Amino acid sequence: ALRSYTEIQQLLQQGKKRDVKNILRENSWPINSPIRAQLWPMLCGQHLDGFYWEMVHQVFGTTELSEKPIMLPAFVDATHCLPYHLTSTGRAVADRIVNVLGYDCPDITYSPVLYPITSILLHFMSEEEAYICLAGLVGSKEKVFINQTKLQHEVTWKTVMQIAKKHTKSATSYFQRICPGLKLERIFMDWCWWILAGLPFQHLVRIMDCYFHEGIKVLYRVALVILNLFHKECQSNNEWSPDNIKNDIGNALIKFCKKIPVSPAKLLHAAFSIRGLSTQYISR
Ligand SMILES: O=P(O)(O)O[C@@H]1[C@H](O)[C@H](O)[C@@H](OP(=O)(O)O)[C@H](OP(=O)(O)O)[C@H]1O
Repeated sequence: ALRSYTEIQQLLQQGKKRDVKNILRENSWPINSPIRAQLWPMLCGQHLDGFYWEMVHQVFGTTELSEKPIMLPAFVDATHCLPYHLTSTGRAVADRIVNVLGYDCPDITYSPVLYPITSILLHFMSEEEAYICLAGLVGSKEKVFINQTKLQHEVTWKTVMQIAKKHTKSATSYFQRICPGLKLERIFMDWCWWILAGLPFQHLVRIMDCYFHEGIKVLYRVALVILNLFHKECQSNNEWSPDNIKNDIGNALIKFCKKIPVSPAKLLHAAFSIRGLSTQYISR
């Protein structure tokens, strides 16, 4: 039997965050489960009743959703406004949310992650609830969820690079070998896109479950796992032989993720097996 929303909400009010953290890690609620409509707005909230629509009005002058394609704020990665399974109306709603966010949060200058997440939220809750999740995450003062400046963006992928150099040293050494002269920076600049634009939606959802509770470290972990799985795969295999991937390891990783050979649960099992990732270690 799987855990339920009200169970977790109780534990949360009591303050058993490790218990909640572990439930989220091990409970693989199906893709259709109604729990996320309730589970996710709470998780995001843990870190104004009609405030959203006020913002909506001030920007667009109306509550009514446009059919005209909406112009996105410059902080979005135009190449990565990943819609996933959102309908045409779903995308238009996403466009409205990020416009509102850009309007109310002027310090967000570069956040290629913000739109893909907005789309994910919209798969399980309403437009206003998605917003309130996002504003919670972005405004988090302790935990980090969504990078908002280009400086933060680059410190982050450099951090991930540093972590990968030790925890998946074989994979990175393997990259340098098959591709001499290659600077690993070019590869890790796109680390989040392995997850957000590679892994199947099914895998993303389970990842979001833990991510909305723990933060960006969950994403760090999954990045390591993908790198290990990709190196293992490269050792004996169809298309991921050195000759086909040396040309572009970058999208070789993306292609590999789209056809990732492990279940969401087996993927998540590896990530949390990884030890030593102290929060102030990654600050060093
Ligand atoms: O014991 P290990 O093997 O070193 O593993 C980590 C360690 O226990 C830290 O206390 C903790 O980091 P922080 O509490 O400082 O974030 C992290 O929690 P986590 O699994 O929730 O990330 C653990 O994974």
